[PDB]
Amino acid sequence: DPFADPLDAVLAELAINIQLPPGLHAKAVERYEAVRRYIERPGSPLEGRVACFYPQGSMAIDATTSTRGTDDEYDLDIVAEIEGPDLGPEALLDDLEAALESYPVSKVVRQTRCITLYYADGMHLDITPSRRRAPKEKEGEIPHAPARYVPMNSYAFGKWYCARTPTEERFALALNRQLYEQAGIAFAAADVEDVPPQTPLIIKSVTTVALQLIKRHRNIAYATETGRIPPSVMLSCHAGHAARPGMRLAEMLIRQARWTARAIDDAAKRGQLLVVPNPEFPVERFTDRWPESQLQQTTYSRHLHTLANGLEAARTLEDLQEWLRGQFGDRVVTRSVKAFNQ
Ligand SMILES: Nc1nc2c(ncn2[C@@H]2O[C@H](COP(=O)(O)OP(=O)(O)OP(=O)(O)O)[C@@H](O)[C@H]2O)c(=O)[nH]1
Ligand SMILES: [Mg+2]
Repeated sequence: DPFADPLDAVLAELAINIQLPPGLHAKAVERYEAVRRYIERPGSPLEGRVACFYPQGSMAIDATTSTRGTDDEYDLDIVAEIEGPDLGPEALLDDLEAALESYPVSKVVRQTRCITLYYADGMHLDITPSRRRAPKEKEGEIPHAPARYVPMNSYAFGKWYCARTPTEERFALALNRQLYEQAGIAFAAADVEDVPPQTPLIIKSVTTVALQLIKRHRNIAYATETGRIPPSVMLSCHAGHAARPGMRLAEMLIRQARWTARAIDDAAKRGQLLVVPNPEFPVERFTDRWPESQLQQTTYSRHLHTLANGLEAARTLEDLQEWLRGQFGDRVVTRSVKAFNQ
């Protein structure tokens, strides 16, 4: 039972408290499908020009957390694959921004590579337009606007990650029952095969839960950083590489922290920067924007060693709760320790 051991159990409670809550989780797909419907409407510049709409990033791998700087807002990443004449990356973003004009949300913000839709309830959407470039699903490019195209295959990365993280029945059933119970909902499933469709699995894998805690640790250590932060797709890639069936949560969290820290250390030893290719599309590097310098990567490695070393000292819990507050956030740790008390 993932709640039997005290350290594994408090980490599980922490992970439950950073998930996309069930009520919002149940709205996410319809939300982005409504965006697609809007940009496909008559008069839109992108009328007839949308090939497909798909989640990328955390939503593609059931890894969504509260967004950096907050405990109660969430960002979802959606790709709009666009067809027709290619007149450059800036014009592609221009078309997407124009198609999203007057969309009834709190605010629409044009970013360097995407258009952001901020929603009143705190679950936001980043819409990245893409151009398909090759037959493989879904090998192509995204705009950066000098303006340039950037190769990517986030679709195949998501599928690759999911293949490495098959649902772990005992773990998933236990953590989902608690996630839903905290939200006032009866999650009633004896087996992962016949979960009631009204209460689907949100949590599926110890590997992903550890990855969510890695991202939370990152979000706390860089909560107010306005510069570049360690990228989640690099962390998600390493989590996929580190995936091991049947591992306990603390053990896996230590393993993933040391995976990234040691990879950084080995590059730094050579005066080189961390390099992490897309397993499904090796010309794409998940390290193309980060790290920019030795200081950046070695700073993050030091944070990761501190996390791994403290969790390992705990395996070998009132002093631990204070240390956890510094690593994962005061309020979320307080809420989790309360649940573990009962
Ligand atoms: N190659 C590359 N892709 C990126 C980079 N940043 C974002 N992406 C792509 O955009 C997707 C969404 O980015 P993120 O929001 O940072 O990833 P995430 O897994 O959703 O992480 P969280 O939002 O922190 O939960 C990623 O899965 C990547 O496909 C980057 O620096 N390099
Ligand atoms: Mg994201």
